[PDB]
Amino acid sequence: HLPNITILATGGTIAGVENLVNAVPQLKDIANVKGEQVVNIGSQDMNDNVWLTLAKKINTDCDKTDGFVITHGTTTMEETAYFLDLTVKCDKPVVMVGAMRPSTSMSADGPFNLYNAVVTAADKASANRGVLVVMNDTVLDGRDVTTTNTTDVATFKSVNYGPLGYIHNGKIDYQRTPARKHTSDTPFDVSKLNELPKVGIVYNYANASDLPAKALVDAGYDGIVSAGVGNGNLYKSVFDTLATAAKTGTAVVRSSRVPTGATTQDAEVDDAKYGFVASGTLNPQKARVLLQLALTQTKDPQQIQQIFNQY
Amino acid sequence: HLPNITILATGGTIAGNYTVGKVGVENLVNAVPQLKDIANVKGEQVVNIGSQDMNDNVWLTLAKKINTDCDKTDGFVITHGTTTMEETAYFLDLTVKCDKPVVMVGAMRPSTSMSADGPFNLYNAVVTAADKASANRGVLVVMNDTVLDGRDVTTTNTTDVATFKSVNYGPLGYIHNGKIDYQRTPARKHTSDTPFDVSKLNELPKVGIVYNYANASDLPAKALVDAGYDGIVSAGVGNGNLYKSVFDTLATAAKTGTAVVRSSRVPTGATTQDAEVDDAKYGFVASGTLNPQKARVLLQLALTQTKDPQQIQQIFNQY
Amino acid sequence: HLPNITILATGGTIAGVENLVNAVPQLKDIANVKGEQVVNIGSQDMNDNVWLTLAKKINTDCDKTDGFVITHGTTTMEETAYFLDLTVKCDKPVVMVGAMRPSTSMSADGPFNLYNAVVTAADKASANRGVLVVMNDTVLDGRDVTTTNTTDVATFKSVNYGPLGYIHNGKIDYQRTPARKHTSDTPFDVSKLNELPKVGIVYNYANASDLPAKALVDAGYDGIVSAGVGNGNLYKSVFDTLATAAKTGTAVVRSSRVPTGATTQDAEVDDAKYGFVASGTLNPQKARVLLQLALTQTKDPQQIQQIFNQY
Amino acid sequence: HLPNITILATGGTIAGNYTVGKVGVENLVNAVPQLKDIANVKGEQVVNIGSQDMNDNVWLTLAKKINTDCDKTDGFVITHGTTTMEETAYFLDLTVKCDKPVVMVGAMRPSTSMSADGPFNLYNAVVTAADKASANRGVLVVMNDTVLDGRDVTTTNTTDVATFKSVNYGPLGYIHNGKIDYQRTPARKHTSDTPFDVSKLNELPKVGIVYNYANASDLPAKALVDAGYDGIVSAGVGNGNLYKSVFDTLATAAKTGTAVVRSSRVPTGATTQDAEVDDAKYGFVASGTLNPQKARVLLQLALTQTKDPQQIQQIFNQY
Repeated sequence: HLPNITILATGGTIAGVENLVNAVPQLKDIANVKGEQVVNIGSQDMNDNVWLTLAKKINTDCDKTDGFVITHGTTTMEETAYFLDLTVKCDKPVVMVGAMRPSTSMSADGPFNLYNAVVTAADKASANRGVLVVMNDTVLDGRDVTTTNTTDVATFKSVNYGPLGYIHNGKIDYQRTPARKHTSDTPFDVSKLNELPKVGIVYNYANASDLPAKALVDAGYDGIVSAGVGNGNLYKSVFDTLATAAKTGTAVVRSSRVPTGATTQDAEVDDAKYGFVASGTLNPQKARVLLQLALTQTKDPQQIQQIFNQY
Repeated sequence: HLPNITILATGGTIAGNYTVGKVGVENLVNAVPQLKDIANVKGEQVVNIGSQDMNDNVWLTLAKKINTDCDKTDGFVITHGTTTMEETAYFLDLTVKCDKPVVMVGAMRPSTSMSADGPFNLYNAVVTAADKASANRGVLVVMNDTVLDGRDVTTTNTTDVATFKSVNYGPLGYIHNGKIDYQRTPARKHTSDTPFDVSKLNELPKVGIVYNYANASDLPAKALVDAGYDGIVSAGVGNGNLYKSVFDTLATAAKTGTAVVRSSRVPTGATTQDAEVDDAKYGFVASGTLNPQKARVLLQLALTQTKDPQQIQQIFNQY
Repeated sequence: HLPNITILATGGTIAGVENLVNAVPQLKDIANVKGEQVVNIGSQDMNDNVWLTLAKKINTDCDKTDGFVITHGTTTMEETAYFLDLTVKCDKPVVMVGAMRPSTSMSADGPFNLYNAVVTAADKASANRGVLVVMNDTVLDGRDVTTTNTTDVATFKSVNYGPLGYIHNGKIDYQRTPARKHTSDTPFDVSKLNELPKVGIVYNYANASDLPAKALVDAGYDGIVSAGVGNGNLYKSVFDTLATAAKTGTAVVRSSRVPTGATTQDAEVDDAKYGFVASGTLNPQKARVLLQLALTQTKDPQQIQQIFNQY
Repeated sequence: HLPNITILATGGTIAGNYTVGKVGVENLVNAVPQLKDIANVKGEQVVNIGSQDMNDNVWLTLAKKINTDCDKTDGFVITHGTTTMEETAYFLDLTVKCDKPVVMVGAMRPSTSMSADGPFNLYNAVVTAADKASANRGVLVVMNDTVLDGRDVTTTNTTDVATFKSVNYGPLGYIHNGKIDYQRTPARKHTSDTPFDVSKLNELPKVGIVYNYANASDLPAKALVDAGYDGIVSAGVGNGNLYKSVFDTLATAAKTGTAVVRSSRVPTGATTQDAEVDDAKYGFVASGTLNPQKARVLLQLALTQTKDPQQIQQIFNQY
């Protein structure tokens, strides 16, 4: 008997969604595959609406299948994978997958990527590891996974703590598992939410303008993430505006433009004095995901920093 | 006789039996006696700010200083914080007309901490500035025993002493026992080969940076447009793509004469011309391998020469 | 009250062994530190004798202390760390540490490395993770840890599955733990052994000579590890000699000269037909360590391959 | 008109509506029709062996072939297995006298497998060989959309399609939409700049490779010495250090005229001269950034010109 695997498509086909078993016939060797098109967007236009639709669809469909494969554009797959990692309560494998080359282009990466994603979704050993991304023969956790290169087929890496397992000949040797709390160990429950808190991201650099930061504060954003320089440091005029945000009802999280390493609490900036949160290893777009969800439960920066310290 | 090397300091000491004085750079030199073995060192404290508050006016003061003092010394080392070094290095790479080595240096640990990186990093920067073979390679960054070109160099890790790398095209050479095996030189045009001359400039064109992500707000890109910014750099997703509403604001801006450069939040690889975005229809410029903060430096300088998007693209193709 | 930490020195001082608390006085803030010089060799001369002396000394001294820090030259620290990972039955932190710069050289890395190693040995959270290496603000597992660069202070990486935790301001955020069985979950017991099986390593390349391989076979080695090309492939004349070794009493393990990735069982070479074992992610010098210990229990290649599949 | 490019095949097809013939390289070309868009392609099957059984005689046949046929074509692509490509590429880098592009290519997946890398890799190798800007950069490796110099290129991962990298000095350029932005060229002397001429050679000097590790046996290094090998490369620990008993055998050998090169099992960085080992006392040569298999290629060729350890070191300093 082979596992039942639901492929949820968010966009264009990566090898329509009901044809994938004929476009990649090897799938019939490993699974009984059923396809649903949940939405159809370019990944560069991903949004909160699509996030909620997916977490609700997986949590509702958990009983109907043995595992999920989500097909998704590469540009924001790291964002969607972490949102799902925190909001999904289904304990069955959820595996995200995309393609750095078009399906019609030479040596297209989609077919094998889809095959390997199905392998991962079918593997008993894949349960209880949080939401996964499978790209380039590798199983990565939805928390640390990011894109490292604009075009490379091998772009997706877990740049801080590394991959969970490598896939060879339809087999996974898992050697690691994310200790950070995920899926049904989080208190984030989006079953009844139809919007998320307003969180924007502002960039730091030499002679940075406070205008982006002031635009979000004047819009009344619930949250702002700073893509800091070095260990989450802030250009003076940005630092001034955020200091104002934090004492007037905008949660402020210090992340980093630097691609690897933690932004560490009270090391470069007096977080306690300013009412700021340090993102740790969460890059600015991941720290947005968790800020949004922290803001569904609390606006107390000491409670948001504890959230940033276990999820 | 030993070469004459100037240290130009922009902030704190990265290193440090001697009396501490009021001048940071004078304590620095006493903190690293072995410098006497390789150079006649002279320090000047140009400014004293944290690198997280680096700005246009420090960039103008340094380029002008290096250009003015070129005949006075055999080389320059600049002590600089790590957070924005990659931006200042590229600025100086495009605007220095001196063909003597200009080497930037910093440290990821405090000078007081255990196993402070600053003292050795400074020694290796002076080694580099003293090497006749360092000349005509552009402005350089020397960190963790490695020579990095100012164009491609970036910080990869928030705390690692080894964070500085040329993430696309790799290092120029490695330093062992005070000697450099140079195997590489940047092909993009730099220093006396660029048309950018900052010698009479008081100020630089205004260029802001917007981030793209899921559900991105247009409000940062609108704020820059309403302030009438000369240029905006987009930190795009994947190969420079933009969120729909950010796209919409920047498409309108380009139409009314804002210069728009697509860069990427992705830490390696080119944002390539007309690939994910018809740059020709919109009047956008692709940044190449330049990261958002690096593309800002080139866009500011491009805008001193031209406001035409097609000439700006050819600039982003040559420098 | 502060933890009791035993520093075992194998060689020259990295900041004599009883002075380290005065050379790095910050240690008195985190631990009560006692030093023993177990042996004094250059790490390039490391050997089986020194291995057994250490595992016996730690297993015997486990009751007398809260944790161990071993000071060791960088050239073979990856070898000693895995030997100890497999042979130590003490459940208290054992942390290996060295220095890529001399203690007397400018910006010497030893002091902080020693401090951070003591931090790791003192951390409750460090128990039960196997034998650790702490280099360059990073906690790495003794299985995957290797040197990547001849001179860099940041050389030590876990190149396949990544680090366990990063150390900031005397604090570890552990986010990973090796799933491979270690310490008291292995059957390797060296308490009564005074030598180990004879295992040598032979290199593959274009026009490789069979002479190295034939020298080990004629010496009657218990084991040979091949540093294969690509996915553990063998130059014809090497392949011929090893095929002969395996059917006449020499266990043969296929590793790789390639610095990352597994040598995978029966993918490039018919392991079952030749009586060979595939090393997986174990590089040639690590696969030697585990072959030596597998050979203390069995000479059946199917039993050695199962050993290579869980340790 | 399109450039004329020769494919020289050494084994299996890396790619593959057509009739399959007995000649691998003829099936290869039919398997990648889009080649017609960029080149007039002509294939020759030079040899047919697995790359794990690469040898001196294939290296001699290829260099001689490229050198002989240089006037007949605009460029060369060599199809080669991945396991030893890095060795053949460097051999050809030192012995090709043709200054037209020579591009090596392979594939990490089977041509039959899903998402086979071979077809696109071959297209990108032909693109590279067809680019006038590829010339005078040495023998090249093109894999996963990247141009790598034959000196520094190596395989980093047993299975990854992205395994090939220039791990010390980085890539020469990246390929996007059939176009290469070259930002780098190898400074070490290659091709028509080396003194190695293989045109009359029937065979190469015998050079073996010994591994170092804890408790290393001397028996491999003794076997090579007793066979009277012209040279031995040591895969040292850290910065080329040797286990005591391996040291002992190689010290004795060097004394009786065996050439001894210290390389390292460590996958990046230089093995540096008189640093961890007094090379002057022992008559040893430091390999630099060359890995053991790369140092063997240069040592074999060094030994066609000289057996003096000091001249061999200067060769390891220049090529």
